[PDB]
Amino acid sequence: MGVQVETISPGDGRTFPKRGQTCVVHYTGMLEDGKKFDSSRDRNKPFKFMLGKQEVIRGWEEGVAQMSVGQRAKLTISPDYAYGATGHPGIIPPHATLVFDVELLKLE
Repeated sequence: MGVQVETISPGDGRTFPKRGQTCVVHYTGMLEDGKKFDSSRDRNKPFKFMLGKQEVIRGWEEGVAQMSVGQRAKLTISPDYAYGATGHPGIIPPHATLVFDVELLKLE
């Protein structure tokens, strides 16, 4: 499958990221069993990426583009939109479905 976006808290419902904009997000990344492997919240510093430059997994590019500013959403991402068959040794196993809790704080 692709990426599924499920709302946790609504945003403004009007402002969606366009290609080339910088998205400022807080996120927590979990394996499908619920094990956390990465979180900007634990570092207390938001994560920024430019939409359309493939600095993040494909599931993020397509998923965050469906969020409005201020929204918190749960992204469920199949391995082809993620780290695939290879995964990431010792962090992400092969063929891993990933779950992301993502809050879109602002656009720059």
